[PDB]
Amino acid sequence: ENPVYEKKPKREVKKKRWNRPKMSLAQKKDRVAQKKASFLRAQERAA
RNA sequence: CUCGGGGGGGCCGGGCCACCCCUCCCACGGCGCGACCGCUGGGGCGGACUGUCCAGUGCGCCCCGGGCGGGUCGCGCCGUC
Repeated sequence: ENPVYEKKPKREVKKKRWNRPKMSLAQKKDRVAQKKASFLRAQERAA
């Protein structure tokens, strides 16, 4: 009788982000620097 | 002027270049200033994350400021047989 499809009406939604974005080169570079400082810092404490 | 023959100066008008002042535009090059794009320390807020010391790194919006680069445009000045 009526096979047509009435598309569900789109609604504007609050812009929300549900997953992390890629870490930047600077952040990835700093993290290595922080990790290296932490490793030696621990080694000095042990001694 | 020289022996009718021979050698010369010419005839008055216009505009142009050299002389002296300014003066319009264009092109090229240089110096100085401004507007817009436009390469890239701070401050405020929001957030996401990182580090086996509380410290640190991006991202978003906005407000600055520096180094000082170029591109477009607008000027002022200087140079050009």
